[PDB]
Amino acid sequence: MTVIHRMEIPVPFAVETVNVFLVEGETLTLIDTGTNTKESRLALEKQLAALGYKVEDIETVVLTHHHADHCGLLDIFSERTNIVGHPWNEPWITQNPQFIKRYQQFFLEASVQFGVPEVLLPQGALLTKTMIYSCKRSLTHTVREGDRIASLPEFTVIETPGHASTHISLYRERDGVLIGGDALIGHISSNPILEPPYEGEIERAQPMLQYNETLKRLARMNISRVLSGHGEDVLDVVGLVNERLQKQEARAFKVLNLLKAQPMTAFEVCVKLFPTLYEKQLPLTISENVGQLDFLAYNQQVMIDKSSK
Ligand SMILES: [Mg+2]
Ligand SMILES: [Mg+2]
Ligand SMILES: [Mg+2]
Ligand SMILES: [Mg+2]
Ligand SMILES: [Mg+2]
Ligand SMILES: [Mg+2]
Ligand SMILES: [Mg+2]
Ligand SMILES: [Mg+2]
Ligand SMILES: [Mg+2]
Ligand SMILES: [Mg+2]
Ligand SMILES: [Mg+2]
Ligand SMILES: [Mg+2]
Ligand SMILES: [Mg+2]
Ligand SMILES: [Mg+2]
Ligand SMILES: [Mg+2]
Ligand SMILES: [Mg+2]
Ligand SMILES: [Mg+2]
Ligand SMILES: [Mg+2]
Ligand SMILES: [Mg+2]
Ligand SMILES: [Mg+2]
Ligand SMILES: [Mg+2]
Ligand SMILES: [Mg+2]
Ligand SMILES: [Mg+2]
Ligand SMILES: [Mg+2]
Ligand SMILES: [Mg+2]
Ligand SMILES: [Mg+2]
Ligand SMILES: [Mg+2]
Ligand SMILES: [Mg+2]
Ligand SMILES: [Mg+2]
Ligand SMILES: [Mg+2]
Ligand SMILES: [Mg+2]
Ligand SMILES: [Mg+2]
Ligand SMILES: [Mg+2]
Ligand SMILES: [Mg+2]
Ligand SMILES: [Mg+2]
Ligand SMILES: [Mg+2]
Ligand SMILES: [Mg+2]
Ligand SMILES: [Mg+2]
Ligand SMILES: [Mg+2]
Ligand SMILES: [Mg+2]
Ligand SMILES: [Mg+2]
Ligand SMILES: [Mg+2]
Ligand SMILES: [Mg+2]
Ligand SMILES: [Mg+2]
Ligand SMILES: [Mg+2]
Ligand SMILES: [Mg+2]
Ligand SMILES: [Mg+2]
Ligand SMILES: [Mg+2]
Ligand SMILES: [Mg+2]
Ligand SMILES: [Mg+2]
Ligand SMILES: [Mg+2]
Ligand SMILES: [Mg+2]
Ligand SMILES: [Mg+2]
Ligand SMILES: [Mg+2]
Ligand SMILES: [Mg+2]
Ligand SMILES: [Mg+2]
Ligand SMILES: [Mg+2]
Ligand SMILES: [Mg+2]
Ligand SMILES: [Zn+2]
Ligand SMILES: [Zn+2]
Repeated sequence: MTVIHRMEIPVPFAVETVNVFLVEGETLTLIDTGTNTKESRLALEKQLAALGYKVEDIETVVLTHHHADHCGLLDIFSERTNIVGHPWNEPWITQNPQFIKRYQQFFLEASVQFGVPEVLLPQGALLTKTMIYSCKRSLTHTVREGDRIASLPEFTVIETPGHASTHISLYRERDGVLIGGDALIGHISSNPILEPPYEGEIERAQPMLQYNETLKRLARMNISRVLSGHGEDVLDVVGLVNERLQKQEARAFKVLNLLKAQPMTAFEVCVKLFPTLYEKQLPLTISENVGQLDFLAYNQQVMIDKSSK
């Protein structure tokens, strides 16, 4: 029945490549796409051609999540193509004007709240500004926990939030294969990527706790092999999860101990945690602080505008 192929698509991010998966079944399904770049598109087209296919032959595209490396080429697919993912992808992937306005307001406010020096901010650009690597295309179909995608009958949709709010993985009960997305990556942690609140969202799960719960769920599943969004397959999910949970705990303690010595802004903690990477890249830190603020381990001296932890 199905033949699954991994295609490695170049992306202009530190991870260098994204894994996309072509499933040759009764119809042709692609899982994830690559960024909205000429380079990504050319690579996808070339690798499809070597398999004897053109973009127009793909009848279903499934998104594991809304990050640009996974959805960015959505516009290229034929008008007949089913586009399937978590429902919350929709505002991101359509670049809904109201969503974009909210996104821009959130990040401006966040920059101030976290005390990011203006010189480091995307500002103009960065060899790259923002949102520019994403698509402008709607879903045709939404999926949630336990759902089946018509073109992938042996798989079940599992909600795997944490890395992103829109994150899903595809589980094949027959042989325990998971098309994981970015929920569990072998070589690097895939910790929560900060997002704006959705319109109407009063609250979301504590993101780090959600990520950890997703990890624990995966560890309890009977998974033989994770086909990951980046890097090599994961064959020992239990082992990897245990390691990641241990590392997360250590980092949380490191943050807690940093703050005991000197109360700090998020940016200041970031510079302590990532003394080399903070100029080249910008993550996390807030995830750890927010995790500790939940769990009532750390207080925020709100007042100034630049929050003090
Ligand atoms: Mg059959
Ligand atoms: Mg192949
Ligand atoms: Mg291949
Ligand atoms: Mg390959
Ligand atoms: Mg390849
Ligand atoms: Mg054929
Ligand atoms: Mg055929
Ligand atoms: Mg045939
Ligand atoms: Mg090839
Ligand atoms: Mg190939
Ligand atoms: Mg090639
Ligand atoms: Mg083509
Ligand atoms: Mg082609
Ligand atoms: Mg074509
Ligand atoms: Mg395009
Ligand atoms: Mg469909
Ligand atoms: Mg999705
Ligand atoms: Mg919507
Ligand atoms: Mg929308
Ligand atoms: Mg978009
Ligand atoms: Mg708005
Ligand atoms: Mg702060
Ligand atoms: Mg600061
Ligand atoms: Mg921006
Ligand atoms: Mg982008
Ligand atoms: Mg465009
Ligand atoms: Mg348009
Ligand atoms: Mg559309
Ligand atoms: Mg639907
Ligand atoms: Mg269903
Ligand atoms: Mg399915
Ligand atoms: Mg379907
Ligand atoms: Mg179908
Ligand atoms: Mg995210
Ligand atoms: Mg989430
Ligand atoms: Mg299944
Ligand atoms: Mg099963
Ligand atoms: Mg996860
Ligand atoms: Mg990971
Ligand atoms: Mg991996
Ligand atoms: Mg991890
Ligand atoms: Mg982040
Ligand atoms: Mg975001
Ligand atoms: Mg995001
Ligand atoms: Mg929304
Ligand atoms: Mg929280
Ligand atoms: Mg759990
Ligand atoms: Mg498992
Ligand atoms: Mg389960
Ligand atoms: Mg790897
Ligand atoms: Mg491998
Ligand atoms: Mg492994
Ligand atoms: Mg301690
Ligand atoms: Mg500092
Ligand atoms: Mg560093
Ligand atoms: Mg975060
Ligand atoms: Mg609480
Ligand atoms: Mg607040
Ligand atoms: Zn991602
Ligand atoms: Zn990714």
